[PDB]
Order: sequence, then C-alpha cells, then structure tokens
Amino acid sequence: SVFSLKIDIADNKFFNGETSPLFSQSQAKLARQFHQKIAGYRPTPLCALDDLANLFGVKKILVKDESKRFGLNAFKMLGGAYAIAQLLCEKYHLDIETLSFEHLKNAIGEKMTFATTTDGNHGRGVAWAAQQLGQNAVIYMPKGSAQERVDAILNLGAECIVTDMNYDDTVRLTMQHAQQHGWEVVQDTAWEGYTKIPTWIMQGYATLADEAVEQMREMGVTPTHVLLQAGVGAMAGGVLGYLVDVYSPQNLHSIIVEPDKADCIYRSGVKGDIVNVIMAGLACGEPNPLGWEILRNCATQFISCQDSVAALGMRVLGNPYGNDPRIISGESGAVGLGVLAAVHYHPQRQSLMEKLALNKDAVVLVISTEGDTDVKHYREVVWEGKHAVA
Amino acid sequence: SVFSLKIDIADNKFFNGETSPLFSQSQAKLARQFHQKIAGYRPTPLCALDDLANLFGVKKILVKDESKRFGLNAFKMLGGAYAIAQLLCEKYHLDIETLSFEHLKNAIGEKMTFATTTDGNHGRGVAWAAQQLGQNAVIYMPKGSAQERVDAILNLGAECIVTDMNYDDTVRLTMQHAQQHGWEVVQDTAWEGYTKIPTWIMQGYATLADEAVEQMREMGVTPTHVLLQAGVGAMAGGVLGYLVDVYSPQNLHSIIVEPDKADCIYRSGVKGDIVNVTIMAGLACGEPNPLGWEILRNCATQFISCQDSVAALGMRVLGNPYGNDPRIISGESGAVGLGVLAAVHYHPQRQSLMEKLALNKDAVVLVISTEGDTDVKHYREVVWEGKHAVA
Repeated sequence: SVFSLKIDIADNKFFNGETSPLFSQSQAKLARQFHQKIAGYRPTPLCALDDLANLFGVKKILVKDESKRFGLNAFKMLGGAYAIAQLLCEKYHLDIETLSFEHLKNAIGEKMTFATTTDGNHGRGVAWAAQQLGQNAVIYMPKGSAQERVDAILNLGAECIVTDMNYDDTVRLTMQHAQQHGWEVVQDTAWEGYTKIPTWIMQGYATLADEAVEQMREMGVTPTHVLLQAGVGAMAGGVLGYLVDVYSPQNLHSIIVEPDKADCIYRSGVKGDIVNVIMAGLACGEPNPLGWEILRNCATQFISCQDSVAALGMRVLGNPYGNDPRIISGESGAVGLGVLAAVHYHPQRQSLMEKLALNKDAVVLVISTEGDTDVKHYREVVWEGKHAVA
Repeated sequence: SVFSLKIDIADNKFFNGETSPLFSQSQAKLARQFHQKIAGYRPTPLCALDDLANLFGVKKILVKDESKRFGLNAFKMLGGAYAIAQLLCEKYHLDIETLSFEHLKNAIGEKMTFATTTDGNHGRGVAWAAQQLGQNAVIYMPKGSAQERVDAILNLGAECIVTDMNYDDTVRLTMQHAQQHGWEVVQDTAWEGYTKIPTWIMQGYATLADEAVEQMREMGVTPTHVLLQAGVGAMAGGVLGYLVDVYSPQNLHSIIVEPDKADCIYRSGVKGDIVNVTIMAGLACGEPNPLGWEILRNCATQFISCQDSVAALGMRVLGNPYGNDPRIISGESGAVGLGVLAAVHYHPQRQSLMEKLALNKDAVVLVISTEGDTDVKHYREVVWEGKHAVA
C-alpha cells in the first residue's frame, strides 16, 4: 500500500570531505589481524538482495549481516574486545600481535574489572571479552532492559545490575562506582578526558567495513551509497572513516540514520555543533565527538525517522522478496534497510529518491548491526505486527 | 506478547465415524495416477516445522505446501483439471485411466467451453486445464476481485469478467450464461442437479493427501491431528475423506477452520442441519457443499470459527519461521490453520485451549497451506506492513 512514514532528510552543509588518518584502512587491518586470531572468526555474510533492489528501483542492495558475528548476534565485540585487549597489553606490558587468550584466561595475578553501562550489545561484547581474557566485568543496564539481555551478560560470567534509572543516569552511576572501586570504565563513546578506549573501539568496528569491501570486490561491484544507523555515531564514524579512505568521501553518498526521539547527530548536523537530546542500540544523549568529527566532515545526508521505519525494516529482512536470502535483523539492526522500504512505499517516492540520489544505477550498502537479541520483541514485530505501518 | 484472538471451538456433536467409499484411498490413487502424467508434476513439499513445534509444545507440525503445485501457487488444479479431463473424456468417449494428458491435449473433437465463477484459485485451475487441452474457458469473478487474480486468468487465454455482484449472485450469472450459450459449468461446490463435477474435483484434491501420507510414512510419523480450512468444504471433505480412510476417524483429531464472517460449516455443525452463512479469497461460503458437509458432519472432530487476523498471524509465522525451520509463502486462506496454532500458543487460555484441542507434547499436526502469495500486494501488506496486526 501507499503509506507515509516520517523520513526527514537533511543535507550536510558542513561537509568538507577531510579524511581521517586515525580511522582509515591501516588501523582497520590491524584490528582485523587481531580478530582473525580469535577462535570461530569468519567474515560475516554480505547478502545480495537483488530482488528487493529490482522492486525498489536500484541496482543493488547489499546487507552486511552482523547477526553472524561469532556467537554474539551483533557487531559490537569487534570494538569492545579490541579495546579490552589493547588495555590489557598496555597495562601488563604485552604485545597485541602475540596475545594468547588461553594464557590470559588461566593466568594468576592482578585482574582488571571492566565497568560499562549498556542497553544490550556493547555490554555483552565487554562481558564476552572479559570472560575470554580472564578479567572481571560489571555491567549496568537501565530500567526497562530486557531480561534476555541481562541473562546473556550473566551467562558470560559478568555481574549485571538493572537500575531504576535511565541510560544516561546509569552511565554516571557506572562512572561513580568505577572511580570509587578502581574499575576501568569501558564505554563506546568519548568525552573530555576519555578518548583512548573509544578510539580503539571505533578502529575495531572497521573490521566489518574491511570485510565488506573485500566482499564487494569479490562481487565485482562498487558501492555508490551507504546507510549507517547512528546512536552516538561510534559505528558510523569508524565504518565511514574506513569506507571513505577506500572510495573517497566525494564518491560515496553516505546517509546517517537515526530515530527522531534520539536524533542527536541529525540535530547537530543542522546546527553545526554538538546537541544533547529509544530502540536499544541507538540511544544517544550527546554525539560521540570522535564519530561526530568524521560524519560532519564526510557524511552526505542525515535522516531523522519515526520509529516504525525500523519495524518495517525488520519484517522486510525477515521475509525477503522473490528469491533473496533471509536475514534476521533486530530493531536497530534493520533501520537502515527500513529507510529504503519506507521511501519505496511513500506517496512522495519520486522526490525522496531524487533527494537521496537513489536511481536505477545505485549500489546501496546497508549494515544489519544485530539479529534478534530480544526474541520476544523480534517476534512481536515480525509475527504479531507490532509497530505496524498504518 | 499475550493476546486474545477469537477462537471458538465446537465439538462435532454429530460425529458418527461413517467413512465415504466415494472419497477414499482408491479414487485418490486413481486421481494421482492421472496427475503424474501431467508435465511438471512433482509432489509438493511437506515441511517439518520442528522448532515451531517445540515452541508450541507439540511433537511435530507438518505443513503441506501447495504453493508449489504446477506453477499455479495453489492446490486447486488437482480438482479442476481432473474434472475437466473427466468431462472431455466423457464427451470424446475416451478412457481417462488408460491415456496420457498429452494424448488428451492433442485429442480431436468438438470444442468445449468451460464456464466458472471464482474468487481466485478455482477459476485459475479451470482456465489452466482448458488452455492445456485446447478448449475454451469463461471465468466470472465478483466485485472486489484483486486485479492480479483477474490477470492470472487472462494470461491463461481464458475470458475473465469482473461482475458487480457478490460471490453467490455471480455464480448464478455463470449458470445463466452457460444455459444461454451451451457452456459447461465447472464449480467446486454441489447443489441439487449438480454433483458429478464437484465429486471429481474432491477426488482430485485427495492427491495432496495421498502424497502427504506417503511423505509422512517416509518420515516415519503418524498424524494425530489435521487442521483443514473450509470455504464450502470441498477441500476439507475430499481430504478428510481420504485421511480418515487411511487413519480411521476415531484416531484422527480433525479440526475444520473458518473465518467467523462466513463460518457456514461451523454454524451447520452447532445446529446440525446445513446453514446458509469481504471474505478472504478461497474461504467464501454461501451454503456448505453437501458432498463435503456429509463427510465433515460424520467425521470431523471439531469446528473452529475464528477472527480474520488469525490468518494474518499464520501468514507471518510461516513466512518468517522460528529457529531453523523452513520458510513457507502462504496466502491468507492458505495460512489460517497454522494461524490457529499460533493464536492458541499466545492466548492467555493456552492451557485449556490445548486441552480442548487435545494438543500436547505427543501431537503430530498436519496443516495444509492451500495457496502461496496469490495476491502479492496483500501478502506484502500483511508480512511487511503489519496489516491485520494482532494489536
């Protein structure tokens, strides 16, 4: 049917295409060299939705399926685990290149305790890494957090406490407690006096981009577009920083996608300076300064969309068109793909496609950041039709 | 979530377990032998939804996927084509049992015109058979018919007229014009003076049940239950007739499923005599098919009258499977049997409902997906847009 979901598109006026030596090819390859050594490492699939592409009037839609990222059902461990290994190497005078997980898991002596607030994936990545490397993790989750997500963290040997407070007030609590007990704060965002850990996290994320470029070359295609869903913009910064170093910022039409009740990057893109302001994974508060730098320099467009666009994405991915492969994608995982679908069925299709510079030739890269990390919610969306379109 | 979709279950107080020699193993075997001679014949898959069965607390859920039937995206040609071939053999003084479909294709004689009313699949099956056999077909469809289904028929070289009338009235226009022109009416229901053709159709339908039994035997399983969606009940009658011949009506817990805005079998089942009862394509009912009603009244365990949205839920559950289960493209009417199981699972009265239906950890449940996405617009509105949502 024809339906109107809110798709607010803003041109990035602050664009200057200045690329980042910091978040480029070479660091991504270092991070990937670390991941390749982890048991069970395998590049996550890059699925070609040729039949959806035909329907939507583009050449190709390519979906990087981070549900297959080890056993975590999301991409996050790429950054979290890298950062944690770097912290350990720095403190204990070890070499990242020759790090032994078996040695670290069993070794006696001093242990770090990693403290983190999460709404789901980030904290699970931190917990997994601490468990693998024989360290401790204490994970804080805000009020309303899914029990399955809590249990996933508990099942990794981490402590997990669900507060009576929201995400932002929970982060402050993590910080206070960490300072009090001498814990090592591991958040996936940066603030004044806290950039080292989130830098490694963003460098680690670029592994998926390095994998994806390899897969697109294997496919003999060049991306014209990329949609990147953004909470604080850590993933988008790390991933766009990489892609733009490979293809140049001028030749990649990049679109940053956020839900409209936490669109901190969008609101910063209109203003041209950081603005403080939700589906798990895309919470914000304030843009990550390190990601923000990349996006304002190199992002083509920002999108502020109503939350049901994510739900549309989930369903389209979960029951594909024609003969296309099926992808299990969580709410924040699917929202990039959701935008393409929302556009397709919108009364204003033609002029939205023109604004996104989407045409018969476009080769669109999409990232599915997580699978069904909350199965109750996933099935309510795909089976019950929760967050319906009409 | 926990949600309550209308699922009214009525025990068949009229059950007597009288089977039907007319709709049994031997006629089904004969029909299947016929179908096996048609280009493109392949038994349709019987999919094991193991992970969904574990979630729902039964042993097995097996879905006969009739979207794979000869490129037609529904089961109906099994009936319609069999009847059309029977009628042609009768006219040309031929023995249908001892010839090939290709011999029939190139048969020589006076041309026949087959006239039919349909809301989708039945008329498509008729048009398909007419095209194959070099005969003519004239299909009528009622006001509201999806343009795609009209076009499916037109693409088979048949005429297709969308009327202003509803299903029941449009059928009368078909009879009228056929009398007027010397056309042969081919409808998938019976009335007084008209039972030869719907009998063939119901026997032809039994091929899907014959295949499923063979498939279940290869899997080493025995069904405890069957859910059968029913418009007029030609499919349910034909299929339950075969199954109950194979399994005994006492050892098969059969559940007939209807939408509540046309639950003609259900209403007949509580009342005892035949009751004349917008509707999802395929499950329309004016009055029950007397040929089918006889079988169901005798042999059906229970009748269900359910909310429209039960079918929508089924479509989504089949199209985006649980765990590692295979995926199935199932239309609104195709999916309603499976929808019932899903509605039961999430219902607050899940326990008593399961008890009523005798579903437990030993249950082996045969479901028929009678069609795929015969209306792609509607299909995608349901599975993607969440049209006809639970909430």
